[PDB]
Amino acid sequence: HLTDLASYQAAYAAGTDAADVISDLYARIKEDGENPIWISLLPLESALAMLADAQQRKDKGEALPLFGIPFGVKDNIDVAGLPTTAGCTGFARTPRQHAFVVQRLVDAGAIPIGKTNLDQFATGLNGTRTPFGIPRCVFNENYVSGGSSSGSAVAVANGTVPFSLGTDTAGSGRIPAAFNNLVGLKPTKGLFSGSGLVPAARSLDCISVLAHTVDDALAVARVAAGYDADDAFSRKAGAAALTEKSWPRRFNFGVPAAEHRQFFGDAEAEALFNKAVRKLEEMGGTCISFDYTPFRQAAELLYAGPWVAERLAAIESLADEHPEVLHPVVRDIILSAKRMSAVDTFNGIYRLADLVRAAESTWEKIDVMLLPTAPTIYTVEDMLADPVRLNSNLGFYTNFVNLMDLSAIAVPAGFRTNGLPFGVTFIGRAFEDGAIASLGKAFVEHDLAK
Amino acid sequence: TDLASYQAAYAAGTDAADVISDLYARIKEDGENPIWISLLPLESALAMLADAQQRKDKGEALPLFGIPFGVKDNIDVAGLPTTAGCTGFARTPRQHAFVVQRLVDAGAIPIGKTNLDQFATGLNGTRTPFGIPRCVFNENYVSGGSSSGSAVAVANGTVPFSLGTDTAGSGRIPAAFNNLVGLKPTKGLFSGSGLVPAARSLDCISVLAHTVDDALAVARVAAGYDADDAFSRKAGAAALTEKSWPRRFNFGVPAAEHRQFFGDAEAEALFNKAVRKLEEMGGTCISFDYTPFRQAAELLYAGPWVAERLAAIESLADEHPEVLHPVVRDIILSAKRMSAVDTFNGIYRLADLVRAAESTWEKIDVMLLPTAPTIYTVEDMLADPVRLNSNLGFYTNFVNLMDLSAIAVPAGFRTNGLPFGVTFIGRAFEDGAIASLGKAFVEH
Repeated sequence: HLTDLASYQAAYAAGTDAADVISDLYARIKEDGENPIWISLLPLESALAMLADAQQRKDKGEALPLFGIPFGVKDNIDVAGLPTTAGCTGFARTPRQHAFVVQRLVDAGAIPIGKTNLDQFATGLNGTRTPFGIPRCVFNENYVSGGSSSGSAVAVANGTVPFSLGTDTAGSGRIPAAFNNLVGLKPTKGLFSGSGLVPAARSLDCISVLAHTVDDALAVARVAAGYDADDAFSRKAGAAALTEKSWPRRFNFGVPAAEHRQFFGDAEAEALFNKAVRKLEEMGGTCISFDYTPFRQAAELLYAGPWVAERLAAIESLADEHPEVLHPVVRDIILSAKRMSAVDTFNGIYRLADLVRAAESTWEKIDVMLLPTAPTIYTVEDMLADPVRLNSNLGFYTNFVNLMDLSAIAVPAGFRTNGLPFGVTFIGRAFEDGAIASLGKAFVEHDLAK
Repeated sequence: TDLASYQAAYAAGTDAADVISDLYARIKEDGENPIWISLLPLESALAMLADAQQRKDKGEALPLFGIPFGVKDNIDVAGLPTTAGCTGFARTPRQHAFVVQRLVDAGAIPIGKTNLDQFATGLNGTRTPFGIPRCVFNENYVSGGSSSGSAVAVANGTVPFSLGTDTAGSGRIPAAFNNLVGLKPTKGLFSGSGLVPAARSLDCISVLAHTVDDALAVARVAAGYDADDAFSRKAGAAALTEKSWPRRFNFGVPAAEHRQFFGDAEAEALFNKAVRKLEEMGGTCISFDYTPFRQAAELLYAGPWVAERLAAIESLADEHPEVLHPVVRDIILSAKRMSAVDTFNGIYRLADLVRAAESTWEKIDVMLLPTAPTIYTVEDMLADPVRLNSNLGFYTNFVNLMDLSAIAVPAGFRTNGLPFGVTFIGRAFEDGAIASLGKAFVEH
């Protein structure tokens, strides 16, 4: 059975035939359901055609680092031939071209099998806010998949695909990783192009990577990353930003003061986080305590501040003319921006800038920040019953990252007694993606039998 | 007149206390208004000077010892009210603004507060209830600028420098009209603490002087990181270092077909002289599409950034709109109708324009523009106060939005004696570089 990239690379080297792997994969999805993990699938014939084109180019000696690798794509991102519903039964647009990032992956030989489910318009951190059926934690169907990038995460964790693309604004590229024992690479803003992505908050959005390991996540990120002159929020990076680097024998890492950490009654998660702190200490880290307040306050501006208006801006016309196709919880949130003024926005911007300035005190004393990815997980039923508050709780340690222009990577940090996984997130400054990935990888692999 | 003339006089043995007392006398024997809103009492000034003297006597470093300056009345000076050109804006600060503090620390003495376009909203100087300051080269014409009295007070010989502010072009227009140098520093190079904001994300305290050296001398003292100002940035070392320019360089000028002088033929010809002169200094003139720069400039007042002004004075606009100058009032209160969605769409639009503009920056080392395309009479401006003012902003209003450095320097005179200025524009933190070129332009 095929799991990670290496397992596909080994199979192809041993002579397998990618066309059989893909046909088998499609078959396996058919005997199961499409929903709730998949909103649509690239027809088998188009997939095999895309593969044949890749084959021909490989045969001409072209370099194809992701040859014959199937992947899922969150349905807010364009794939040519498939509608981009973005988890909404009335947004009907079918793009002529691949999104800039998908194009680079297909250029490297990868094959996008289909579009994955999500919280509608990427507004949510749990995965229940969809009309296409509710995706579920792979470790227990009763619990939420997480994330916004819900189906993208499940499709990797259940073994269907070795990677997938998510997006991350508030934490949608990380929450679902944590709940499904995956790696979630959230690149620095502008490292990945936003062309062919239906925006949520355009100034904050990042297409993101979901995989089983950091190497795989990195392998994909290197291909996906790159400057897109047509995307005004695209930035230039280079090999420097996603390069792996060995960490010095001693370093500093920041953790919010133990006494004020927020786990919303989840004692096991608290203890598992403490394990993670120790483990990093044993790898040479000195734990620096800091006051989380300014980070919390900034995180709060995403939904309790004017940035909600970026979502309304992105779908203004649809919210005005056809509010009925919006998921009711998503609707109320997005339409609440109607009451936010230009003055409110700039005061939010001034406030944010003050919080960034306060936060510099912490960054000056650390090389990386370590947070729980999600403080606790919830059941589907509990989330449906309390869909705003419980969702906001999941965003306690995520929602400030893009606002403050940071890099993040979410990695596994073990399991609860009941089998449900728990994840931590390493956070660095802009363009420190490779650095933090390197530490995250060393963390996963200490003390990990090969 | 200039700094050197004070440094020479003090070296030759003149007492600063007599220079200051004489200066105060000269202001009294003439008018306070329309150039000055407030005057630091003579006794407080002399006291501040004595404190400087004591420190100099203990061997202290004081590069601006005994130099008087004016301060635009949107900037805090301890002891004096900060009116911002408003008769009902109460605010008398405990402390000097961060920038003013650094200047006092270097031995300078702020004589008083200068007149302005109310809440720094205007590029001409008529939008005030404290009397209308005038072009020194002809009373019939506008002083310019927003930083109106700060410019007149320097050009009229009263003080060797002054502080202005610049959001749309208020640190440059008045320089151009009064044959002065206007140094607009990169955003965040100077602290914004103790400044009444106009557009907080764009505002820059600015320097007005007779020469680039003087402007630079002041800027070096004023510049610096202020941890309490969330928009303050670290630059230091070179950012204000004066190199000298290579034998050959590229400079950008907007395409002849899109240049805009609003019927002022003499200004057009004087700009052409300025282009030729820079060519003769080794510059290759690169033509570029002004499009995105014009479009970005337009977002300042035709876009959501007007809302930064309303945010800054929201309480006063809500409770006491009557103390606002009527033209300023209508502009600022129009932001009431701008939404959060409008703002982010403006931000997205701006980012596209910045991206288009990179094509030009990639081809040039510096941009050269007319500072002001023309100049107007006070009468004409009063009669058409929105449109004619907007015209003055044609080549200025994009600079802060696009995060640029600028220095406005003289470029000669019209047949009728009215001066004309150009502005050198560079990227963020290229302040020293551009100043160096501007200086070489004024001289060779």
